[PDB]
Amino acid sequence: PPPVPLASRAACEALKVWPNAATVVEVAAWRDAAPATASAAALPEHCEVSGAIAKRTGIDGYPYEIKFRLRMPAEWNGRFFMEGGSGTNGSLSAATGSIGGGQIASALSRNFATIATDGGHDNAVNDNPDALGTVAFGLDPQARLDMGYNSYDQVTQAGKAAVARFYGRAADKSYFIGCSEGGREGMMLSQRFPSHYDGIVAGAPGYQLPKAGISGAWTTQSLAPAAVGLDAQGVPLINKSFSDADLHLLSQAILGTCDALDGLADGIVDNYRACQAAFDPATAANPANGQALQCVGAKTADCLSPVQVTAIKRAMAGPVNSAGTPLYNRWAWDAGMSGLSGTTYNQGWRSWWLGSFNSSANNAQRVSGFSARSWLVDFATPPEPMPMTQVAARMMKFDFDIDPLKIWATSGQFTQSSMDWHGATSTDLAAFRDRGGKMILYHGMSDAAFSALDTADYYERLGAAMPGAAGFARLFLVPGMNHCSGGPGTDRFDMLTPLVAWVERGEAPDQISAWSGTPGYFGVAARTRPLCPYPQIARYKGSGDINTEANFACAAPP
Ligand SMILES: [Ca+2]
Repeated sequence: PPPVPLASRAACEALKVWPNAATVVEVAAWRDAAPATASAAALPEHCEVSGAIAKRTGIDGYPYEIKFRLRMPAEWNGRFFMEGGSGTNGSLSAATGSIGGGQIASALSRNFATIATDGGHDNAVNDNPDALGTVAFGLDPQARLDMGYNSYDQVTQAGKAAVARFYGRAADKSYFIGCSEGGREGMMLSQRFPSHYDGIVAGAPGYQLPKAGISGAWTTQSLAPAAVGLDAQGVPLINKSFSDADLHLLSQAILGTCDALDGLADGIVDNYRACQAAFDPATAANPANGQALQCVGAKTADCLSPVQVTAIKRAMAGPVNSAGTPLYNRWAWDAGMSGLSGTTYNQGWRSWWLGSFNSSANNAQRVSGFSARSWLVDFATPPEPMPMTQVAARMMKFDFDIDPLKIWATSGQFTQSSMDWHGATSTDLAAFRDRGGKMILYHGMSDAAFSALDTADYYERLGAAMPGAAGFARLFLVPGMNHCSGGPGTDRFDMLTPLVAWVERGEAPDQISAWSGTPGYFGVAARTRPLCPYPQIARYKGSGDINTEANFACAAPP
């Protein structure tokens, strides 16, 4: 170690004995304290380190490396923090330690040491026009492994080595927070690298991500009979299957059936299990006029066509093969499929399977967007690159007896299947639990990227494999919330404070305070509610402002 003062500009610049011999530091710079902005809390004086691990050339001829950026405050609380990724990764964030939940404060603003990665590929460099753009890292077997698990492992090791050198000691505790692809990363770490992090938050976790494109092919083919018009490739316009007003009508019928099943009519379906048992859009009534939601004759603004009802029922049921065997899971009916704030309709559910209505092209993530592209090049083995203009047609032609098997296959130099390197389905968390690890899962009920019911099923399997699982892992479902944020629900919350309390003081979260980022969905200026540990739900105490968390408690469903 250099004979310089610890936690100083001198110790920072001297960083330019890494666990990986192929670690290259490109930046080691002292940063003055930065003021708060409209979108970020103030950042303390810190050392910023950025670089890359394992620079190489892939079998596709493209360059690959695992980029990292690390920030270590001069005034340090002894804690290490890694933020998770999003989408197909490929970008390197500011690495101030995002905590999600719509929060403005970063972990660095709370004096954590913070680190981020791009996952082993770079969207500016690994952009191959013959392999569907920024998903093209899937052409290289090692880049897939880096994306699945190896990049986060290498970056955790490098960050902890820099921390030990810069501060003269290891972190007292290590924390990981991620949502979406970052939630998958958190679950992966608990299963594959249980000693890396003491506390993990995994929001809307894509722990079976290679199956998402199977669902996407299914919802695309399910909605196609309800489409009106064709795109430039002659493929039905899935975005035209439901107008925004049509989706709002569906959400209002769900509320009519399900809102009060928790005891309180408030625009929120807290009793999601009772809703799934009760709601059927083919039999549900339109609560406003008592007429059936499904049109008895021609289409009006107050009913849904039988073709629409058949289509959305089939999409929500989930994909099956020719024998009727489920290939993913089903989806929960919930009011956050729509939502109206002023004159603005909620787009956060429909953008995934349908796309924007006001378009002459398909733009749903699951039809022609990045999710369909990622399945073809990243999760199917061998990869299936093709023109971008053929993706929607490929989803339309998807064969549920043949194509779903490709996420379990190996081929040539692809020696692991995508479920092998990307899936995180293990319930063997004994090592994580026994060393004191704590995990908070959360998931929005109206998430159209990954099914909240599928996360619930993992949590049930976890409890069955390990009695007393609530002592170290708890799941917080969020009614009305879309993917990681948004929707008619209480989608904003501070996950880091209860995580630290659980890890360091043994205080399990019996509830987590949340508030709505768009309270106009309920016609109010603010709404706060408790998030409740599965299988509990929020229960109104019977009197007082229904928009105040103090008038609610967590309880078993009625
Ligand atoms: Ca309710």
